[PDB]
This record gives sequence, C-alpha cells and structure tokens, in this order.
Amino acid sequence: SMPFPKDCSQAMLNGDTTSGLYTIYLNGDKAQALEVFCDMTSDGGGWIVFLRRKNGRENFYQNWKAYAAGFGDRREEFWLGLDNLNKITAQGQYELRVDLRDHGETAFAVYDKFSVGDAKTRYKLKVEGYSGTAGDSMAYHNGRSFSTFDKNCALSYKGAFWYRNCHRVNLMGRYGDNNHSQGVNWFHWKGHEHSIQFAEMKLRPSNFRNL
Ligand SMILES: N#Cc1ccc(CNC(=O)N2CCOCC2)cc1
Repeated sequence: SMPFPKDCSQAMLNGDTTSGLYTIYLNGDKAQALEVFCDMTSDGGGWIVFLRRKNGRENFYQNWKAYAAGFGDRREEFWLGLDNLNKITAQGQYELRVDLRDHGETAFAVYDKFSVGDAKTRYKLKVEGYSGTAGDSMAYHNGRSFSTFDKNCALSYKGAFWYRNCHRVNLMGRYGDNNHSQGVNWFHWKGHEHSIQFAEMKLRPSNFRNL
C-alpha cells in the first residue's frame, strides 16, 4: 500500500475495492489530508467523486466561498470544492467521468483531459477528449471560469457552474425542476426540460486505464 495516496486510484491500488470514504493526501503530503468518496466500481474504479445529485435534500444554490470550499455529505449529495479540484488536477493528467441515471436509463461521458485552474483563474475549466453515450455537453463549457450568484447565469438558473450563456450542463441546478434550464440538466442527453434524478462527476489519472 501507499502511505499517503494522492487520489482514489492510489487508494484502490492500495487494495481498497469497496466504494466509500477514504483519506487522500494532496501532493502526497501527510499534512494535506482530504476525506473523499471513492467510486471503486465504475469503469475500473479509482474515481474521486466530486459531485453527487440523487434526492434533492441538499441546497446547491450556494455562494462562491461554499463552491471554493465544498459542502454537503460525501455519502449523499455534496460538492467537493473547487480549491480541492484545482489541487487534485495539478498533481498530474486527470480524466473526468460523468455518470447519469434517470428513470432507469443510464449514460456517461468521459473526458481524457480534465483540469480546474486556481482561484486567480476563477477555477477555469479544461475538458478535452470526449467519449461516451451522454453526448458531449461539456465542450460548450470548455475554458470557462466558474460562476456563482455572488461572483448572471447562476442567479437566473439558481445554480452554479462553469457558465457560458448559459449552459448545456447544469448538474448543480435545482433538483426535480423540469422548467427550461432550471434543473439538473445534460442537454445532449435529456434536454433543458428534464431534470436528471442521479448525477455524479468524478476524476482519476487519465493513465489509470493502462497503469
Ligand atoms: N467531498 C466533499 C465535501 C467537501 C466539504 C464538505 C463540508 N465542508 C468542509 O469540509 N470544509 C472544509 C473543512 O472544514 C469544514 C469546511 C462536505 C463535502
């Protein structure tokens, strides 16, 4: 086992194959402990989950500081934090996976290159190298800064995201809201008038597929 695993891939290779809460260590630094939910079953496992929607119990209409820091219950609905995402994605080349499920139908998107810039970039999104079944709805968002109501798409749709004008992905939108562009949307899968029941966003090293 690795003593200070820097992500869920180094925690999984540590022989922990059950999905659930693990400690990772940013930059392998024992002073930078972070509790994360690891999805150890989806497409080979080793994924840090950084967003989960599943029941509408948690409020995602939250401010910049909340999106920077993270909020919620890792075992249920939560957001990991943009500062965490920046520090993880700085450690190497990461891949994004998005898992979606609605009324028994499932879809996914994988982006071979995924990174989140630091606060001086307003947590700029990079997403490249799409494959999957959900449709490439993140391409629209590539290179955009993060937006919250207090830093207007976030205000207009009462969510938070790497908004443009405004979205094809709104996974931090209002739960069960089928009104146009208000809900948990992935446009190239279920459009803007269908709020998705279950959504996860997760990341792991892009080289995990052959390590
Ligand atoms: N994944 C995740 C996730 C991230 C943060 C929270 C709650 N916020 C939080 O832990 N911060 C940082 C440490 O002290 C308390 C404030 C919940 C879920």
